[PDB]
Amino acid sequence: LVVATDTAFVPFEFKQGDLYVGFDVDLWAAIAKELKLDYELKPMDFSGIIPALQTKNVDLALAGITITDERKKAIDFSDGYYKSGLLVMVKANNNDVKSVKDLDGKVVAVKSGTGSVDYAKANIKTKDLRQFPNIDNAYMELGTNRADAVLHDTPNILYFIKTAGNGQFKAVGDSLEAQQYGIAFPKGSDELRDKVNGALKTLRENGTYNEIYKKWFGTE
Amino acid sequence: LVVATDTAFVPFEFKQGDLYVGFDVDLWAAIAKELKLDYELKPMDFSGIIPALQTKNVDLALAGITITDERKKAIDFSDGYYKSGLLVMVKANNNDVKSVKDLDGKVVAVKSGTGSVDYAKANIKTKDLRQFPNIDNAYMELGTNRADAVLHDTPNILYFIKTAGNGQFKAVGDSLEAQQYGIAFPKGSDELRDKVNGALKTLRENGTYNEIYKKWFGTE
Repeated sequence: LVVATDTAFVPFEFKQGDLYVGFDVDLWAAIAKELKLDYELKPMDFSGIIPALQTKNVDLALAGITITDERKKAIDFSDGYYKSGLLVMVKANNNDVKSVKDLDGKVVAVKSGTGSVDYAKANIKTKDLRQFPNIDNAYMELGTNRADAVLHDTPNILYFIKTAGNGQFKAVGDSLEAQQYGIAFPKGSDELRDKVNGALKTLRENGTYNEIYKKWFGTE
Repeated sequence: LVVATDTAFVPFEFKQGDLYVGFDVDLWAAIAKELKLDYELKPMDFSGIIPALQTKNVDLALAGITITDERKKAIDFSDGYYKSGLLVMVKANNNDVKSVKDLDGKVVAVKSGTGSVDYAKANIKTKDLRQFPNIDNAYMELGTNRADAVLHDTPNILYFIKTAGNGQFKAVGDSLEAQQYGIAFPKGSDELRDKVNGALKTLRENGTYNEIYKKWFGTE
C-alpha cells in the first residue's frame, strides 16, 4: 500500500531529521500493525492528494483532511478519527472565562480570513474583535493584556500550549463548530475502508487512541 | 459507549507500552463482545469518575469500585464481579493456616491506617501488631522471620505472590470482611445495567470469568 501525506502539517505530519513524525504518522502505523499491512509513505503537496487518489496512483491518504460533502463526491472516508473545530484560549492565570466573554468588557483576537472571524461576528458580543494578519500576532496580543481571549483552531492552540506557551496560556471549553478528520480512499475501496474502520474501533477500545492523543496535544 | 477507568490501579488497569491492560480491562472487553457494544476507553483520576458518571459525561465505569451504600446514593451498580477483603500471607514453609495467628503463634505485620489494623486489633489476639508506613515494610519484616504473617487486601496479596513474592510466599484462607466490586452506571440506566448483568452470568457459566481470574491472580 502507498499512503500519502502532506509535506508539513504540524503536528499531524512533519519531517524530523530523516524520518516523518506526527499524530497521523503514529495513527496509521498502529492501524497498519493491527491489520498486518505492509506499506510505503509518500509525502507530496496537499493539492496533489485527491487527484492522485482518484486515478489510484496512491491507495489512501492521511493529511489532516476534513470530511466535507463536496469532498465525498470525489472520494470516500473512513470514520472520523479526530474532532477539530474552534477553541478558546485565555491567560492561564485568568480564572474569569469560559466562552462567557461579551458585554462585561470583552476583547477577542483572531486571524484575518478564517472561520474564527465568522463565528465570532455571530455568536459573541465582544466589546472588541481584533483581526490580525497572522495568529502569532494574536498570541502577542494575549501576551500583553489587550486581548482577553484568542479564538483559533483546536490543534493549533492545543499544540501551541504544549510547546511554546507552556507556562502562560490555557484553553477552555471544547471544540466549537466541530468537524472531523477522515482517512481518504479512492471510491470502490469498500473492503479496505471497512477493515481500517474496524481497526479504529479496536484502538479506541484498548486505549491506544487516547495515549497517542495525549503525546501530541497533551489533553484528552 | 464511553467507558472510564482509573489511571493506575494495578492489576485492574495500568499502562502496558501504548495500551491499557488488567482484570477490569479484560472483563469489560469480554462483556462488550457478548452484547456487541462499541466503546471508547478513557482513563481519568479516580475522584473525577463519580462526578462524570452523574452528569452523563461518561456512560459507565470500572475502576475497582467498592459497592457502598454511601455510593448507591449517587450512582447505581451492577451485580458485582470481584470479591475483596483481607488475606493472611505467611512464608511457604510454615504451618499457620487460617486466621490462627493467635494464642502463642502470631507477630502480625500490617500497614498504618487500613482495614487490617482494625480487624486484627478487635479480632486476632497476638504478641504484636507491628505497623508500618508502607506494606513493603511488612513484606520485608516477613522475609526474615521477624513476623509470622501479614494482613492486607485480597488482590495486593495475590498479585505480589504471583510476581515478586515468587515461591517464598503463599496465602492462607480466603477473604475476610468480604466486599464486592461493582461496575458503575449513572441512574436511570436500567436497560443497560440489566444487559450488563446478564452478560456477566454468561461469562460465569461458560468458564470465561474463571479463566480471566486465573490470568491475573494465579488462582480461582
